[PDB]
Amino acid sequence: EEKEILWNEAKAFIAACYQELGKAAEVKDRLADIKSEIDLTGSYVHTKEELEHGAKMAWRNSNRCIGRLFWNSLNVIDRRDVRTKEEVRDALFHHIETATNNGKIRPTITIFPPEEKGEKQVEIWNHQLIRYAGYESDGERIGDPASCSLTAACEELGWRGERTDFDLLPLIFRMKGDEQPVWYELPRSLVIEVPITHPDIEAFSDLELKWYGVPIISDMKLEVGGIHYNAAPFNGWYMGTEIGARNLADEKRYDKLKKVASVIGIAADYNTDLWKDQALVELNKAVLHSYKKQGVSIVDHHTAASQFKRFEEQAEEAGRKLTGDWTWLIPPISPAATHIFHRSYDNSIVKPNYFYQDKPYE
Amino acid sequence: EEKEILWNEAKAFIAACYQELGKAAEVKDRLADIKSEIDLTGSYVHTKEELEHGAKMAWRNSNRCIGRLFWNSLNVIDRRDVRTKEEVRDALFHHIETATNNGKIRPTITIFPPEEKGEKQVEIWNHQLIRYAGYESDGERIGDPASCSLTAACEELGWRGERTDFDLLPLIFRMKGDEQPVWYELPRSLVIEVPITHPDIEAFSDLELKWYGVPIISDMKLEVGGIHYNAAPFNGWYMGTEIGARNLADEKRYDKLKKVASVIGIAADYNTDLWKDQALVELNKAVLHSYKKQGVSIVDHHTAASQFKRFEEQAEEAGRKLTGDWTWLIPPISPAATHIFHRSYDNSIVKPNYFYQDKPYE
Ligand code: HEM
Ligand code: HEM
Ligand SMILES: Nc1ccc2ccc(CCNCCc3cccc(F)c3)cc2n1
Ligand SMILES: Nc1ccc2ccc(CCNCCc3cccc(F)c3)cc2n1
Ligand SMILES: C[C@H](O)[C@H](O)[C@H]1CNc2nc(N)[nH]c(=O)c2N1
Ligand SMILES: C[C@H](O)[C@H](O)[C@H]1CNc2nc(N)[nH]c(=O)c2N1
Ligand SMILES: [Cl-]
Ligand SMILES: [Cl-]
Repeated sequence: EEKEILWNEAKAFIAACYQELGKAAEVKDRLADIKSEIDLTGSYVHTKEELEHGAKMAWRNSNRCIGRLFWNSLNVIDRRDVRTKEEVRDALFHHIETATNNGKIRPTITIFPPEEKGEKQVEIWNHQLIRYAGYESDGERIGDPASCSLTAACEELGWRGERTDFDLLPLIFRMKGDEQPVWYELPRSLVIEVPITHPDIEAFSDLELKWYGVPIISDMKLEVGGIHYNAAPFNGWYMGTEIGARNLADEKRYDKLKKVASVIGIAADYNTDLWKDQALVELNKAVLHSYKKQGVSIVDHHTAASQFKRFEEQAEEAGRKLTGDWTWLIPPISPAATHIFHRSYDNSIVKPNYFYQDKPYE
Repeated sequence: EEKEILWNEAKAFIAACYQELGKAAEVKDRLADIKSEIDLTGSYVHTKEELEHGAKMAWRNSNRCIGRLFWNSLNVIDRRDVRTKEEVRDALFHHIETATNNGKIRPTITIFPPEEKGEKQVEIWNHQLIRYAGYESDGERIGDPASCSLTAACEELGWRGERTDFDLLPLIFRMKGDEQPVWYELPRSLVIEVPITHPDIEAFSDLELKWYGVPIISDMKLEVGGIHYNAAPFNGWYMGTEIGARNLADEKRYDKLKKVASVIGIAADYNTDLWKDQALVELNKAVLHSYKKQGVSIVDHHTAASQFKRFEEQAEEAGRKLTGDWTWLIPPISPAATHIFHRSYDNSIVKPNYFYQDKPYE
């Protein structure tokens, strides 16, 4: 009965994948092999080529992602061979190093062994491989509030954060058969961070803001042809607004706009002064300037949207339907200055794709 | 068969309206009267109380409107008595005067006789009662491009614009029985305009921008209990972003951001400088400042969103379902700085409501 769902997903993915790779004549034989393998084993194993193209298709199909123009150049690392926690750890360290690439970020995914009977082989607890801790007790808020529950779970396991506003969380994951996850402190030499300064307001450095170089999302499930790769961290480079208009700006995150207004020398008293808007613009200029000055890849929302327009044009030319989530594609500052705001998108879900999955803590 | 649809809409509206007005015991008798009236005449006539509350309910139910907190104070002018084009003209002139109210804008609707057999009694061609003309010929663009087709239709009728960037279109409407609409130049004494200046950048006035004081939307159909009031112009006061982030900023409108960047002294060369964002913020500050300085009502998007939060809270307390269109409620600048961006809304259509209808020209 589950062999049923699997086989159907397999037929659809292999046909599509092989068409795209110019291997259409190999489909019959490959599906025959797949069919025996499911019958006998309950599952099937992707070839390296299928897995690579599958991860790339999954990015291409991610409705909420504005960065999809570059789907075909995703660097896919096949780590289906790992069996021990040390191998998982070192694969994760390697992903950070190779993705970071001295600042010239390479969009990369590392793919771990997939679920078997819906049994995870490896279960990653981090939201991103590099992320700051958050604390709150006695009204006192420190660090990143979005990290509060994982931070508390880490401190249940014997880790202790220094309680700066920018503590790096350890890697934390659980192996099949183990009751508890293990954790490993990140080697600081692997983690690039960028201090936030402003191109012409010298006092901006008084805020002592920084952010990390590479967002490596590690809690989503990659699904390809019926196979569920629950552990498959991936990364791009940041779009500036993610950091300047959300991470550093949201009231439920670092909540810095009032402090930004003060250092740029404007009053934060009247809604009609649009001081939040002005502060947002200067904070976002600072983030882009700072990443560029440090030689870490980043894209601004205008350039990103113009890349996405090319992705739309490419989809049409290739004869593929385009799907998108308008509510996530529009950037959180000046959305009406992008073409995205002025058209609509079909939010249908197409596989292969990346999906949310339940948190193992909380 | 149409008596069927009408009667059903009537039952639902009268029951709801009368509950809200504390008149629930009068429903049976009123519906009885309505039922005879439909049988004998094919339609029914709203009482002044029903029409007033109906227009207010229609505003309350307008999913795309952020200004709905004030739905219950709408000033409803009943002009179902008009029969001649001079009466229509003078009703429209009066609406402008009373809505404008020397700058202290009163949200107002003037309701004209409704459709009969789906036959319009009065057909208004203007999109808004006050709006600028637009022209394009030989690559030359003048005025408001969104007004190009109505401008051309007006010039078919013997009107001629001066071809400034801010020509006021005449009122234009057609009476039942007439083959062509008539047009009337707006008396300039009735129309408040606001020159756009900046609170601290003196050169901003070099752009010679202005906008009109009151948006009076005149091409939507009000539907109340099965009755179709196709001619029922209404107005609020502006939210600043409508003017500063869209009318004056959109590339397909006045397209002023490059000129704004120049007068505020920033380069418009690099996407990473966020010059469009900075220009948008200063243009939007200027619009709010200018309206305030002239004593014409206006609201900024932050205050508007906080009013809308109160509307949401009021709906819950009153036990009413809330409906909304997230894609229109978020403002076009700093949307993530409003609570609207961070929740979702049910976009279901509830009547009474305002609806689009087909243009009579083009
Ligand atoms: C190359 C640079 C990239 C840029 C600039 C980019 C940009 C973005 C942005 C701005 C978002 C919205 C995030 C948010 O608001 O939380 C996003 C969402 C997303 N991106 Fe990309 N992206 C890139 C690469 C990638 C890659 C390599 C993948 C996967 C292979 C990916 C998959 C996704 C997915 C799945 C989401 C949606 C996440 C969710 O629903 O929570 N992106 N992207
Ligand atoms: C009192 C001040 C008001 C403010 C500040 C306000 C604000 C707004 C804004 C900003 C929009 C979006 C417009 C756009 O992007 O084109 C809007 C839409 C709308 N408003 Fe309001 N509004 C107000 C009063 C009213 C009144 C009095 C009515 C009717 C009685 C009304 C009915 C609507 C409708 C129907 C729409 C949607 C129009 C469409 O779909 O094209 N509003 N409002
Ligand atoms: N620049 C990029 C590249 C790839 C990305 C891939 C995924 C994402 C989504 C990250 N945010 C998901 C929503 C979320 C989850 C958990 C906490 C939050 F604050 C927000 C962002 C990306 N940004
Ligand atoms: N401030 C207000 C108050 C009431 C309003 C009622 C309705 C509207 C919608 C006006 N715009 C409709 C969309 C449209 C139509 C025609 C040309 C355009 F450029 C845009 C705006 C309002 N703004
Ligand atoms: C409620 C709302 O739809 C939702 O919280 C979204 C809106 N659009 C977004 N878009 C992006 N890119 N990221 C987000 O976190 C959100 N939040
Ligand atoms: C395509 C897109 O959904 C659409 O053009 C909308 C987006 N949201 C909007 N929201 C408002 N308030 N006004 C508009 O004109 C638009 N344009
Ligand atoms: Cl992030
Ligand atoms: Cl307008």
